[PDB]
Amino acid sequence: THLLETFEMSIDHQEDGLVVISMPVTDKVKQPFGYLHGGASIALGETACSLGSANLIDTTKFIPLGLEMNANHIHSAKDGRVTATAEIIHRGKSTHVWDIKIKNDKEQLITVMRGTVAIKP
Amino acid sequence: HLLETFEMSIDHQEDGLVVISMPVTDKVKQPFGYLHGGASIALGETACSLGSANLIDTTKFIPLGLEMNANHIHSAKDGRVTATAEIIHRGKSTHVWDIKIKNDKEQLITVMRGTVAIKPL
Amino acid sequence: HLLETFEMSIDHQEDGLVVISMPVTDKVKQPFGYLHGGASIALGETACSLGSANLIDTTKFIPLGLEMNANHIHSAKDGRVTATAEIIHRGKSTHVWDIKIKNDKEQLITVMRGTVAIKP
Amino acid sequence: HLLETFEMSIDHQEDGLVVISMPVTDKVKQPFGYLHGGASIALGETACSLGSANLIDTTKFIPLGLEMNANHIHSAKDGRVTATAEIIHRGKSTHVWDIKIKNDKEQLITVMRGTVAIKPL
Ligand SMILES: CC(C)(COP(=O)(O)OP(=O)(O)OC[C@H]1O[C@@H](n2cnc3c(N)ncnc32)[C@H](O)[C@@H]1OP(=O)(O)O)[C@@H](O)C(=O)NCCC(=O)NCCS
Ligand SMILES: CC(C)(COP(=O)(O)OP(=O)(O)OC[C@H]1O[C@@H](n2cnc3c(N)ncnc32)[C@H](O)[C@@H]1OP(=O)(O)O)[C@@H](O)C(=O)NCCC(=O)NCCS
Repeated sequence: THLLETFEMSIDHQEDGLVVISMPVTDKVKQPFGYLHGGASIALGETACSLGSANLIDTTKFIPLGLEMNANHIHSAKDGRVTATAEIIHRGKSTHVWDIKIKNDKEQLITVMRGTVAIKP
Repeated sequence: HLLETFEMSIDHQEDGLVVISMPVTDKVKQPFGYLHGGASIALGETACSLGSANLIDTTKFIPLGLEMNANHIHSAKDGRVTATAEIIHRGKSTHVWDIKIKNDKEQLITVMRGTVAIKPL
Repeated sequence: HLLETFEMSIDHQEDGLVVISMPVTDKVKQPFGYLHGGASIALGETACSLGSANLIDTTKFIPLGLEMNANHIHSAKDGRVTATAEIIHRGKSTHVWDIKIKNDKEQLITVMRGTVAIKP
Repeated sequence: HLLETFEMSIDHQEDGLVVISMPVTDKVKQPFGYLHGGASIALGETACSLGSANLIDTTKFIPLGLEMNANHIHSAKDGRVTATAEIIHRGKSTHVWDIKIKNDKEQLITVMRGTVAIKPL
C-alpha cells in the first residue's frame, strides 16, 4: 500500500468508471516554498485512475499499467485536503483513458489531468 | 519537503541540467508493488523546478510547474532511479524541460516533458 | 486560413465555449485512410485559439497555443467531426481548455487539453 | 493525402528515424498569421506514424497514433519546417517517439512526444 500510505490517501468512493480519492496537504507532500508539490497531486491522480482500471477488468487475466499521464497545474494548495475525481472517458480492450480533476477545500481546480492506462495480458 | 520524504539526492546541477536520484523503497512503491508512476513523475517535476529556480532571480520570480506529461516505459522494483532534466527552451515567461528517468541498469523507466512558468513573486 | 482548408464551421460561441465542425474528406485523411490524428488536433487547437480570442481584447493581445495534448480514441472514416472547447481556466497569461471531438454517430474521436498563452 | 494537402516531403528515413519537411504557406497558417500549431503537430504525427510503419509489416499491422503532446516554442511565418522523429522506445504494442520541429533558421518551433499503437489490420 505504501505510497498510498505515505501520502495518507483515503478512497472516498469507487463505482464502475468513477474513483474519488482524497489526501491531506501536509509538509511531507509540500514543495519547499511551500505549496502542495505538483508531483504529489499527479501521484494522487495516477493512483485514482489505476484503481479505476483495476476495478473494471478481470485482474486474474489482465494487468493495468499506467502508460501515459499528462497534467496542467491550475491553482495552488497550502493546507487542508485535496480530492481527485477520476472519471473514465474510454473503456477500450487494450487501453482505458481517464479524466481526472484535483480540487482543494475551496472547490478550486488545483490540477487537471488525463491518464492512459494500458490493459495487458 | 517532498524532496526529503522521497529521500531525493541532488547528484548534479549546472545551468540547464539537473540530475536528481532517489531510492526505490516501499514509501514510493505501488501496493503490488513496483515504483509508483506518480513518484517517478514527482522526481521529474522536482528536477525541472530546481533547474528553473537555478536559472532565475528567485528574489523576483518563482518557477511554477504549468504542464507536465510523461510516458511510463519500464518498471523499477529496486535500486535507484535517476532523473536527468535538460532544458529545451529557456524563455522569458516559460521554460520547457526534457526529463529522462532511468533505473540502475540504465533502463528508461519514464520519459517526461515539463513546462515551467516563470511568474512574479 | 487552415480554417478554410479544412472547411471549419462555427456552430456556436459564447464566453468560455466554442463548438466548431469540419467535414471528414480525403484532404485531411491518412493514406490508409482514416481521419488524420493531426487534423483532429488542428480542429481542437483552432477551437482553443478562437475561444481565447473571444475572451480577450485582440487589439492588444494574441492567443498563441503553448501546449497541446490529445488521446485518439476512435477512428473517423466519413461525415463530420465536431469539437466542443469549454474553458477550464481563464488566467492572465494562460487559458486552459478542455476539448472533445465527436463524429456524426456521436462517437468520441479525440479528446484534448490545450494551454494557450496570452501574449502582447 | 494530408501529406499531399500539406505538401510534405520525406527527406530521410532509416530504422527509428524519420525526417519530413513542408512549406509554410497560407494553406497551413493561423489568421494572424503564423504557421498553424495544429499544422506543425500534424507534421509531427505524420513523421512518427511513418516511423512506426517503417518498423512493422503494414500488411498485417497498422500504426495508429494513440497519444500526442506538444509544446509550441517559436512561431514560423515563412520558409519551410522540418520534423525529425527519433524513436525512444520500440515496444511490441506501442512505440514512443521524440519529435523536434525546426524552421529554416534552425530554430525550435515545436517539440513533441508521440505514442503510437501497433494494431492488427
Ligand atoms: C484507441 C486506439 C489507439 C487503440 O486502443 P484500444 O482502445 O484498446 O482499442 P479498442 O479495440 O478497444 O478501440 C476500438 C475503437 O478504436 C478503433 N480501432 C480499434 N482497432 C483499430 C484498428 N486495427 N484500425 C483502426 N481503428 C481501430 C475503432 O474506432 C474502434 O471503434 P469500435 O469499437 O466501434 O470498433 C485506436 O484504436 C484508435 O482509436 N486510434 C485513433 C485513430 C487515429 O489516430 N488515426 C490516425 C493514425 S496516426
Ligand atoms: C496557472 C499558472 C501556471 C500561471 O498561469 P496564469 O493563468 O496566467 O496565472 P493566473 O494568475 O491568472 O492564475 C491564477 C491562479 O494561479 C495561481 N498563481 C498565479 N500566480 C501565482 C504565483 N506567482 N505564485 C503561486 N501561485 C500563483 C493562483 O492559485 C491563482 O489563483 P487565484 O487567481 O484565485 O489567485 C500558475 O500560476 C499555477 O497556478 N501553477 C500551479 C502550482 C504548481 O504547479 N506548483 C508546483 C510548482 S513546481
